Amino acid sequence: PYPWSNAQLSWQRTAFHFQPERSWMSDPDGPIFYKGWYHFFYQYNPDNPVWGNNTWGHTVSRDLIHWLYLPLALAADQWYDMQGVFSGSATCLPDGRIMMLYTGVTKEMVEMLSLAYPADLSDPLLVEWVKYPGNPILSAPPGVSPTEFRDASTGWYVSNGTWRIAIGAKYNTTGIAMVYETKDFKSFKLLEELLHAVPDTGLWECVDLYPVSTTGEKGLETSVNGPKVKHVLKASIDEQQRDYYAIGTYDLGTNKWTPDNPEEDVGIGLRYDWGKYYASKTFYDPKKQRRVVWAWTKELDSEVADREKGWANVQTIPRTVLLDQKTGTNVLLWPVEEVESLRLSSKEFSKVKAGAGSVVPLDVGTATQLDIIAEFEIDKGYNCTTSGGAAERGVLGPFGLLVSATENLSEQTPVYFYIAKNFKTFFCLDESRSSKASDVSKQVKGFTVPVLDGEKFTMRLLVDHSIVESFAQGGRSCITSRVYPTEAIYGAAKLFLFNNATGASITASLKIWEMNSAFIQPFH
Ligand SMILES: *[C@@H]1O[C@H](CO)[C@@H](O[C@@H]2O[C@H](CO)[C@@H](O[C@@H]3O[C@H](CO[C@H]4O[C@H](CO)[C@@H](O)[C@H](O)[C@@H]4O)[C@@H](O)[C@H](O[C@H]4O[C@H](CO)[C@@H](O)[C@H](O)[C@@H]4O)[C@@H]3O[C@H]3OC[C@@H](O)[C@H](O)[C@H]3O)[C@H](O)[C@H]2NC(C)=O)[C@H](O[C@@H]2O[C@@H](C)[C@@H](O)[C@@H](O)[C@@H]2O)[C@H]1NC(C)=O
Ligand SMILES: *[C@@H]1O[C@H](CO)[C@@H](O[C@@H]2O[C@H](CO)[C@@H](O[C@@H]3O[C@H](CO)[C@@H](O)[C@H](O)[C@@H]3O)[C@H](O)[C@H]2NC(C)=O)[C@H](O)[C@H]1NC(C)=O
Ligand SMILES: *[C@@H]1O[C@H](CO)[C@@H](O[C@@H]2O[C@H](CO)[C@@H](O)[C@H](O)[C@H]2NC(C)=O)[C@H](O[C@@H]2O[C@@H](C)[C@@H](O)[C@@H](O)[C@@H]2O)[C@H]1NC(C)=O
Ligand SMILES: *[C@@H]1O[C@H](CO)[C@@H](O)[C@H](O)[C@H]1NC(C)=O
Repeated sequence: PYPWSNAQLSWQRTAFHFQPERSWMSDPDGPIFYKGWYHFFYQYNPDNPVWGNNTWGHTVSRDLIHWLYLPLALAADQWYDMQGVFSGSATCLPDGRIMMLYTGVTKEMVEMLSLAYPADLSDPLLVEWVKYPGNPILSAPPGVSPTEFRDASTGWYVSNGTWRIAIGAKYNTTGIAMVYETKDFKSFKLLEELLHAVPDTGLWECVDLYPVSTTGEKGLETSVNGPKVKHVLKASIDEQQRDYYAIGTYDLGTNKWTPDNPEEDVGIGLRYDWGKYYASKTFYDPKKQRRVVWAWTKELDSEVADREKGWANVQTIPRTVLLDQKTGTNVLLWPVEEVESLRLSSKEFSKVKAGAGSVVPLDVGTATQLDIIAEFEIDKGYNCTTSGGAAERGVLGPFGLLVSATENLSEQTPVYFYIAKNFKTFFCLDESRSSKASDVSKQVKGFTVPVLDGEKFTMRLLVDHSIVESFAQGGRSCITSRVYPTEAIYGAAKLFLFNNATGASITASLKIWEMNSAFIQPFH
């Protein structure tokens, strides 16, 4: 139990990621774009920096970045949601109406579906929310447990005024996704056929079904379907606290989603992010024609420090979701372009040489608020999780960057590539020496990343105090993590380029931006 100072704890607050003024925040809830405003709702405990006397926090921004706090959107104030207003999604109807589906928990721990909608659709800010007088509207079916019946998705249109929503659950140890049909979002009929099911995954939380284009570079509206449209099916795997997705096709007639690769099905294949990243929700952004993904990153320190500091958990910068059209077998995740508006000044390091077993210092000034773009070339079974991280020297790795580092490397957070003997490229983040405090996460996170012919090794790092976001090969693989240095804070936080391979020297080019605050504040 490390004795944290006031200065160490205050440093942990992020400059440009979304978080409330104080207390606990988790799952993203019904994000929409409405009348010039980006709306974001979130799980919020008003009382303490722990999960959770669940209510829905509400915030708005013009550009998915400069957020403004609003009054609380939904409270635990009715018998059917007294134990919490759990997660949920918004469906926009063609007549301008917004239907917000959320899970309500009774004091008996029973979870039921309920409807909320704007009190006043003429208000762009959508401050006041009303609960549908006929709540609750849906309880668990026979197969599914009534204490584990949660997380309705955004609806997609079928015909004759019929919409479908997806609710994930389980049969025994089989993760499943049920589909309900509705015409008014007040009554639901359970379909006989499941959307999909995968053995040995456990409970599926926050399921998400959405179209991706196979030719365009735009996002698609959720109801879009056709011959050149693929569907991503995504579930949060509760037993793991990790998000998984797969690429396949969805048929409106059969109501079936089928994976393009069954060995990489939902829960047993790819992740959006290989670090701390959970309960991700997407929405369609009609202004820039994008699909944007939201997700929260839990604290990786002790609960004692959370209580001492007064708050817990951040949202990652929202990312775009596109199909990787170069591989055809993964998605590209990339921070929204508006994050670039935070860039202040840049410093370039052109063709820097790093020999085997070397550490090259990168003078950038302050290194706690950064956007780093780096390309790497090599001149002239492994597994990140079970590896020794940056200390495990191989012939062609590890090499890359050290962020959140002290002058003498007493604390360090490597983000690195490791090439292993066919050639597998690994992209990992090493938490093992991030902090001198023993009561934090000391894990090595990561996975393989595809590198195609001609491509350099590229990583983008978003550094923002106690959160690091990393992106390999344009976002084919991402790693989000939390760091809690005891010494590498304020002026003492430094940045290095390293190469710990035994038989390879690397050459790198970096552009490093200093990042401004997002100035997150209460709405005027
Ligand atoms: C690279 O190495 C890492 C580490 O070795 C691999 O990840 C590990 O993968 C194993 C399974 O291969 C996971 O084991 C499972 O552990 C669960 C409990 O986990 C708890 O304890 C952890 C401590 O180790 C802790 O970190 C967690 O927070 C958690 O509290 C078990 O419940 C689970 O059993 C149940 O599920 C299985 C099948 O899903 C089923 O049989 C039953 O329903 C069980 O109830 C499972 O236990 C297994 O391991 C022990 C064996 O004796 C059993 O037979 C197995 O069932 C492990 O959690 C995981 N560790 C991580 C991610 O840190 C990694 O594998 C890949 O990633 C994981 C997530 C998985 O998706 C694999 O399919 C991937 O291959 C390695 N990468 C590779 C091989 O590419
Ligand atoms: C490049 O790889 C080398 C070789 O592994 C790294 O040096 C090694 O660093 C590790 C971890 O710091 C040292 O291991 C020991 O870990 C325990 C923790 O349980 C610690 O208490 C011990 O004091 C010890 O540090 C190891 O001594 C050290 N080995 C050598 C030969 O120097 C090096 O740090 C890597 N470069 C990086 C990460 O930039
Ligand atoms: C989860 O596993 C259960 C236990 O293995 C399944 O029930 C078993 O089903 C067998 C063959 O269908 C049957 O001979 C066993 O008697 C029965 N065992 C028990 C303890 O009930 C169960 O399958 C469901 O329930 C049974 C009773 C049938 O109605 C099946 O058609 C059901 O699929 C599995 N549960 C689920 C929700 O799939
Ligand atoms: C919920 O609220 C009560 C009273 O407002 C509080 O005492 C309790 O500990 C809270 N639960 C939390 C913070 O998890």
